Amino acid sequence: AIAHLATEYVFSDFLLKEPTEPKFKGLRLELAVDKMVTCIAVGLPLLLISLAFAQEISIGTQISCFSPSSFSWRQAAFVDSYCWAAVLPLWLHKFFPYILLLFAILLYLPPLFWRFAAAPHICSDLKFIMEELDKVYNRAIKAAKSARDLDMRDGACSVWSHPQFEKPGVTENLGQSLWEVSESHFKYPIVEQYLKTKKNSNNLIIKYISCRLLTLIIILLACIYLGYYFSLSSLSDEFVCSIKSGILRNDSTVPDQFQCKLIAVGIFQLLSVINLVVYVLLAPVVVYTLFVPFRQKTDVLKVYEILPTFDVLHFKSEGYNDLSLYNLFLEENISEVKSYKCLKVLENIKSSGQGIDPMLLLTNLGMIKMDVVDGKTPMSAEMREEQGNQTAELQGMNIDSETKANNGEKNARQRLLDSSC
Amino acid sequence: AIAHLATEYVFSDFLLKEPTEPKFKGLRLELAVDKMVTCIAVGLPLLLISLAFAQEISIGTQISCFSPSSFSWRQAAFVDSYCWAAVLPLWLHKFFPYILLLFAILLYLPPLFWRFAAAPHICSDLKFIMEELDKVYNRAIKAAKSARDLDMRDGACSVWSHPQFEKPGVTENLGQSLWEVSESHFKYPIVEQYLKTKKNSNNLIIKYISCRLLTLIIILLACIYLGYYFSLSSLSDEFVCSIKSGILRNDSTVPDQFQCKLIAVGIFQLLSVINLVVYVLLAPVVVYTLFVPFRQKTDVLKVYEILPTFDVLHFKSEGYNDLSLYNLFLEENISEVKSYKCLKVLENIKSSGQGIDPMLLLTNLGMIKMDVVDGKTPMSAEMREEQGNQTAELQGMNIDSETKANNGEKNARQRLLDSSC
Amino acid sequence: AIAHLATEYVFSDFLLKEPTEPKFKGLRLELAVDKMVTCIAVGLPLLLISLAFAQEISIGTQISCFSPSSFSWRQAAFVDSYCWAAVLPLWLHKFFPYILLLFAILLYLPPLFWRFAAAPHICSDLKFIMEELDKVYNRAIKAAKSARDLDMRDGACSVWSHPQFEKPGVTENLGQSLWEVSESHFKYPIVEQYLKTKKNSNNLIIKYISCRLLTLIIILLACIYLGYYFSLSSLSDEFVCSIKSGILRNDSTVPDQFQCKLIAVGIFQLLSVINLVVYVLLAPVVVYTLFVPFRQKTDVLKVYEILPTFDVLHFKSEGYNDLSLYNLFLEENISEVKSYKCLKVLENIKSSGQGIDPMLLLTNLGMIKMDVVDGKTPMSAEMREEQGNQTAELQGMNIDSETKANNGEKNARQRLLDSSC
Amino acid sequence: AIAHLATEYVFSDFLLKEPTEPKFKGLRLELAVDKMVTCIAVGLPLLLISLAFAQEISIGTQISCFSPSSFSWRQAAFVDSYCWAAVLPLWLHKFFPYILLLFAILLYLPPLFWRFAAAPHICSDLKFIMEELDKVYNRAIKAAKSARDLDMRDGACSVWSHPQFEKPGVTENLGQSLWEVSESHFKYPIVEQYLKTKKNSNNLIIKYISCRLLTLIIILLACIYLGYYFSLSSLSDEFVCSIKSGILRNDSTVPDQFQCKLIAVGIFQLLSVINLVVYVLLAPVVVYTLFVPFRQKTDVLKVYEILPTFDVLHFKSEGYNDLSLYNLFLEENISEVKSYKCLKVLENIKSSGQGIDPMLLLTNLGMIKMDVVDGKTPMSAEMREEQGNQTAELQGMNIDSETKANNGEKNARQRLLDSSC
Repeated sequence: AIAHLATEYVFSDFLLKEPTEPKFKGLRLELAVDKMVTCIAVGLPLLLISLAFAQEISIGTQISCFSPSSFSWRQAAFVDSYCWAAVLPLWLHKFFPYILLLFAILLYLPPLFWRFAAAPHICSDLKFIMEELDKVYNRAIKAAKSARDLDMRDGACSVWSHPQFEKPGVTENLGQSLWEVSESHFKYPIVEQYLKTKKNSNNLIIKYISCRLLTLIIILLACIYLGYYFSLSSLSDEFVCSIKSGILRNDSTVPDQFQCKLIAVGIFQLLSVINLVVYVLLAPVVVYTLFVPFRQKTDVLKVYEILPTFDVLHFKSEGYNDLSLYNLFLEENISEVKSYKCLKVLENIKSSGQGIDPMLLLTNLGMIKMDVVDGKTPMSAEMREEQGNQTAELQGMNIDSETKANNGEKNARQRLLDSSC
Repeated sequence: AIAHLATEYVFSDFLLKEPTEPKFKGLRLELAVDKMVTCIAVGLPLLLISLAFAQEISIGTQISCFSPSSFSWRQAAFVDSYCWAAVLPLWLHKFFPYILLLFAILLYLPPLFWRFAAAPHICSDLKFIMEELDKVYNRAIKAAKSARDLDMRDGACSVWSHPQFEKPGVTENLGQSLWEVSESHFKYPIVEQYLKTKKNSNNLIIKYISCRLLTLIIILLACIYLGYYFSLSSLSDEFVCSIKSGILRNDSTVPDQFQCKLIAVGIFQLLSVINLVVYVLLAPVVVYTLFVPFRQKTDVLKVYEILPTFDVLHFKSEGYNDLSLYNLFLEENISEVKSYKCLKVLENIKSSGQGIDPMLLLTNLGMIKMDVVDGKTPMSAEMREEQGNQTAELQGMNIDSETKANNGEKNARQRLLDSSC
Repeated sequence: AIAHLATEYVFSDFLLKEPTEPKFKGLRLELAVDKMVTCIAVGLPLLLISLAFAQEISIGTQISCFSPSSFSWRQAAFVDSYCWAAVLPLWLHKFFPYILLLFAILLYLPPLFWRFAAAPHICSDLKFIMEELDKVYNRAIKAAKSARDLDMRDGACSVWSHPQFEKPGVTENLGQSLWEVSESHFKYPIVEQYLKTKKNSNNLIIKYISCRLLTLIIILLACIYLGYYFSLSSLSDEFVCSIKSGILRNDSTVPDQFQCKLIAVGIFQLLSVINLVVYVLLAPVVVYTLFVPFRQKTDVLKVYEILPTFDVLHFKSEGYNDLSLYNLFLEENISEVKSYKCLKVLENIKSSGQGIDPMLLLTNLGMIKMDVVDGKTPMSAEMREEQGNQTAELQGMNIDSETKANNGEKNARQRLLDSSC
Repeated sequence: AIAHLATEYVFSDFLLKEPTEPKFKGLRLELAVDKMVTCIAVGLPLLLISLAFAQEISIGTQISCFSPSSFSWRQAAFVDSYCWAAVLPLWLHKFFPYILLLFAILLYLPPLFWRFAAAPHICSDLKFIMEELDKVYNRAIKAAKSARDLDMRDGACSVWSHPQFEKPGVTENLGQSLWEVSESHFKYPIVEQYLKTKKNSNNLIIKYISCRLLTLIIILLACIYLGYYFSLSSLSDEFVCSIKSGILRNDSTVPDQFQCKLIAVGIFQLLSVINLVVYVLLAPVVVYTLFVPFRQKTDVLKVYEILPTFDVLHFKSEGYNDLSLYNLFLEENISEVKSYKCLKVLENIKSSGQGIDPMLLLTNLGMIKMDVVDGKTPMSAEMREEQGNQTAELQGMNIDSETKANNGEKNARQRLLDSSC
């Protein structure tokens, strides 16, 4: 049978889990709900019909007819073969396994079109925006670190701890008393305009909704077909058959009518119920997530809201604007970014000491001015909060490979079981 | 059966998704529409006939005949075998599965010829042009960066921020007060003549249209055959058979005529409809994209239109000129180029401040002349817009591997299901 | 059946597409036409007979005979078995599938002998000649670049742009006012004598024509056999059979003669036509390309015709001289050489300015003598045309691996489909 | 059947084509003729019998007997089974497929013994001798290059071109006026004694001839068996059978004698002819190459005959001396050595200028003494013939891997085709 072989052909497509050697390429390229819907909606029909093909062979088993005892073995076989072909439309039982394949094939194209067209475009855009996110994070603390030697009040910490300027940090260059201050006028980063660039020119969102709506209508078309077939299969499966057509029209030995019955509709009726109940439960899941302002209402960029110099999240939520789609992909792809975890702890220092009036930008100089005028001892405070927030993401920014979609193995289903007797 | 094994043999050819380790080798080598047309036009006939071969075995099932009860089991079997061979031309039903294979094989050669001949040639040409695209981008800003130390009006920014000249950028060499200006007379780049080089000598475009037109005519040849077969199968499938030829010509026990019927035309008739409706819908898609001035009317090189020094897009659109073909391949292969994303944000600064009169070439010196005469503070403005547009593409320009066309795995279809009873 | 398993065994041999990690190892080792001829001439017979073996089982299906009704089931089976063995020569129908295998096996040896013997020899020769081609290209411009500091007339460009001599190019050594001139007497390169070395000693060309002519004669031998078989199968397929030999010679119950018929010649006759029409169309393709002075009349080395110092293409075209064969391999293997693309643009500057009198050897000094006597500004013109033609091929000249002929995968055909009933 | 599964088991052994990552490991380890003989002599019997096993099943098909009509279905089946076992020796037809397997297995051991024992020993010996071949080549020119600064007559070329001594060659050390001359007394290289070391102690040649002669005698043993079987199968295949042995000896209902016939000898007779004609054609090929002084009479070391200082090929050709065997392996393994191609052009300069009196050792000083006394200009002649013959083989002399014998893939034959009906 052909039923359970596209099963493994699809099992190697939604199980990517790419072993991303580079710094960050764990790009899902589709939402989690999309994978769950596609696998269930397509795979489940293949599993059910695979059971059916295990017994719907030996066409003489599909239909049987009653014949007079005077007939021979071959004459009785002719009647069964004749009525199977020379057949309320009862031919729907004949093509029932064929139809369920057509639904599965038509339910697999919309995922394929997205993979061929909209997948490479969304891969580079997310990679570029997350590439430059850590650059802003690194420069912000480095500018604060470069401003360290300007606000010394404790001891003689203008310049000290000098066997090497950055002996734990870096073995190059040396430092001395500061004479420069950071005055910046270019406050807007690259990401600020990139958000506005994607705020118009709706060309990738249309490829998303169009693929989704094509899948939705196919589900309804399959749902009504199962209901129509279920009603038809619940009426009867027996009919009278006459083979007196041709030279046998004037035969006085062949009986006028024969009794025949299809004995495969019992299994088919059960299969239609399972598909029907699953589809009517899958439809609300698809419908509930059609709306753009669905779950994940909370903002994702609020971590960098006040970090370098500027403000973030000055925009609302809307519909057809090519936005709120990259935000969805960012949430499922923010798992591997070292800036996010580092910023995930700053907001939690809002307890006593850094409470109702937090700034969290130059907090290093907050507790180096009220101490003793005599005695520097700066080596502990001046580094324990400097390389603990920069060295983590300063490793491996050059690797770029492993973009193939799940080469994997043939470990999935293969060829059914029974081959004997 | 042989039906559903070229299915996996072709499934490993249009699913490349090469894991390109090098800087940029994600070369599709064919358009997205070509892959969709080839897979549907070739794969779908194989899927349909694979269902058919699951039951068209045991030749006694293919045809049946009515015989007198006085015949034995072997004598009745002789009649069925005789009329199956000794057969309106009714032999078209016998060779119907054979013909559909011939269409699939003939529909696979034009893709194969393009792969063997025109694939390696188009691989190097696109790689070379995109290799030199980033070189022009890097030198343009570097020349602007090298011209930084000439237009200082703020403070004493002629030379400053000197623990190291390019401590974030590069640890080599040092800088001082500028005395050289960039005077260029060789304005034409290499890409300018390469476009004109491909503007004539039409030798790769002919290999594209010739392969496409061969596929188109085969589709029409298959379309008319299905219509002719559908009309024939709708007339009748029964005939009279006589075996009295030879020593049996003067036999007084064998009846003169027998009634026979082919019982496989019912399934075959349904299969012809599915192929017919799909092909008549696939034909407009192929025809609509035959014209060279199809979709993607907008220019792709307009991003570099005024970037280094010159102007781009001084040419119109035409037909047989070996042009407008590399442009199509560039659009599907511009996904992985760091110059494109960097230039994709310059045009969006057209708001207030950089509006009706934009230049976007030396905008760094626009806002360093009206500030205070006293106080340099140049470290912020002089670097935050320099390594943010150059370091991105300065990583990994040496790797070159992974040009194999989808080694992949055997995860596709394999050997059907049923083997018992 | 054995028909459709050498199909995958050969599918892994002509689909190399080696993922050449090294600088250039994309060596085809055979012409494109050779692959197309071998795959079609060998594969197509296997595909056709694979259909035939799907039904030519159960030897009682191969032949059938008419027996008296008084015979039992076993007695009737004896007659069919007897006449199948105890058989115009009608045994050609028995061995028809066997013969077509013999043609396929004999049509596969000539490719195998070339692979074992002439493949490694041609691999190193093409690799060596293309290795030294870029060396001549690099030294030519470098000599021109080394001669830059001798012909200065503009400004004071004798020596300038000196924070580092080759800061974009190379971080080593320094330059000053030139005092040496390039006087060369050894004008002949290594490639000049290598062409003459291969101009005699015809030992690899004989291994090419001998393999080709063996394939050609086998095609004609198969072509006549199909025509002879087609005529034989069009006469009759019925004969009389007598089993009265031995102790049954004096048996009064066994009828003297029986009527038998072979019912597999109908499918075999169709298969012979398909092979015949394909072979008579493949023969002109092979014949048309037998001549050495076939397509690719234009020279390939005309790009380097005047580049370093000398002239190229001082030779005509001839036959048995071991030449004009490496030229064919060079054309299909000139795809990956950085010297070719670089030289492909020089000839197109033949427009106004560099028209009827082009030299294109030291054109850098053409436009540095008529400018202003005061003001050097040499940094733009002296480098923008120097590293743009040398750095491209100065990367990765050490890698050498991936010479295996298509390890690939088992993604091709495997084991047919039907296994039940 | 077991016939066509050692076919793929052997297809992965003679198709090595190792992807040798190291500098040179493309070691064939066996001659080309040995691979062709082994594959044809062993593979071809497996292909032929694989056709035979597609129909020699259902033992009732192997033999058939005529029985009285009064017998039942089971009684008639007993007669066929009895005479098949209770059987001119006619049992040779029963064991014919078994025997052809025994020939194939016995024809595969001699290749296996050579692989296990004599393969690793011959791998290191050829690797070592070719490792030291390039060392002699490199030192010869380097000594000539080191002697360059001693024979200057043109200009003031005693020392010149000194921004760096070997700026294109190597960035280390510097050169000046020469004061040392190359006086050598140790003229014998390591390879000179290694040739004499292998000139005696015949221990690897015996493992070669012994394996070859075992294969030769097996071919003759198979050849006579086919001729004996062909004569036997051409006499008759029918015999009388009596089952009256035991309690049936005094049975008055069982007929005394039965007529039986083997119907598989027709296919077997054809198979014997194909094996016979192939073997009698393969025997002269093996015999013609038994002689040690066969083809490849010309010397291979004549390229280095006068290169460094000494003379080569002072020895004749003989038989059992453990020599003339490494020479055969050298010819098939001289494909990948950079010294060979470099020396392949020196002998072709024998035209005018370097004709009847060639030396080709210090030809660099031939054309630097008759030029002008004033003006050095040495930079062109002193390097263009120095790094063009040394840098080629100065890359990658450390890699050592990929010695496995064709890991490959399962792309070969697998499991036959037909599984239904």
